[PDB]
Amino acid sequence: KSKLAKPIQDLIKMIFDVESMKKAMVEFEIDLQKMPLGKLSKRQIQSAYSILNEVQQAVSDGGSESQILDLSNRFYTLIPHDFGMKKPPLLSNLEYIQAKVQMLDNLLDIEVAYSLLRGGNEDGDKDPIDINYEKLRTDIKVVDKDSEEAKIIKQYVKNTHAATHNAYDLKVVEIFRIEREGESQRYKPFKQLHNRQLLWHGSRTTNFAGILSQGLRIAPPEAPVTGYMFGKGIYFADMVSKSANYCHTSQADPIGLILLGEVALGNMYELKNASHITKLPKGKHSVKGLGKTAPDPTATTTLDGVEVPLGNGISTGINDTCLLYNEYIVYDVAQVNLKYLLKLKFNY
Repeated sequence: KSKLAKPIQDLIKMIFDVESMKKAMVEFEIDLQKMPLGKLSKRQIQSAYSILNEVQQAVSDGGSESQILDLSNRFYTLIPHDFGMKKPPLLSNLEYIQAKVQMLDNLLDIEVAYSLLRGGNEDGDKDPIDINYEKLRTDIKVVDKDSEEAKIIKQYVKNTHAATHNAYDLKVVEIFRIEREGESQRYKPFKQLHNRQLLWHGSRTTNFAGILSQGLRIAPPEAPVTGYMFGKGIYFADMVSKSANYCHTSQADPIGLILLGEVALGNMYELKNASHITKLPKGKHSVKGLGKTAPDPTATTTLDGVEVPLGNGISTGINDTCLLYNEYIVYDVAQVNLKYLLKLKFNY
């Protein structure tokens, strides 16, 4: 049997669930008959990114309709889609292209999960749960519900759950302390920075084997800079509500996973509207898209010398901004150190 605590076992079973991986692909409208989980490859995904990059540019610079049709055919041939009884939409609309770029971001992590799942499971002295855990190369521990870490984290969830997101309640089922192999080491240089905060990062449960094994990462080179609001960076939030949305849960699937990461913000380049940032101005370490709501800064606390914006949602002075919520973006994979993993239950 498994030597791991029950909560960690259920966590492993959940992130490595094959049916969840298929459900995700079905939702992205992929044809599972022509494109099964086993056909997915990194190279395929990178080629798909490049095609989306070229089509994005053709739409913007007014390229021949023939070029756009051509690129759409090549995209749909590389990644078979099932539109049912309807005609396949052309990649001639910027929003649909972004939606496709996001799909590929998710497929990248699904590919990692499946490859791990079909990898080295031959050992007999170990339980299957234990073998897959080890594949994650991440030390996972259960945080005591009565401790201060927990209280502080639970307060953070409760208070940053806005008023417009009261379309659901949030219950913290379990909090795990995570530590990815060698992540503390690559993050060390950034402990020298100021404005280090404990921020939220939400994702589909199907992305976690990849997130836990490869850590949060930046879109590959091929991905268009336009497929993302503030360029190719790692995105975080200070309201659980905003992150809780990228979880993709519902009444039929209420359990979600969410990450609390330490991010070395340093000097923030404050923006009120989207910008396809390629480079950061000298002296700046991150980007902060301004929002109309944010936690009350008077209530901010610290946890192991890290700022925790656990304050109640209170409108910010600014109003000429487009974001409802704050958005933090770092462009260096070494500026974040994942700390906790929460298992959340949405009550609609």
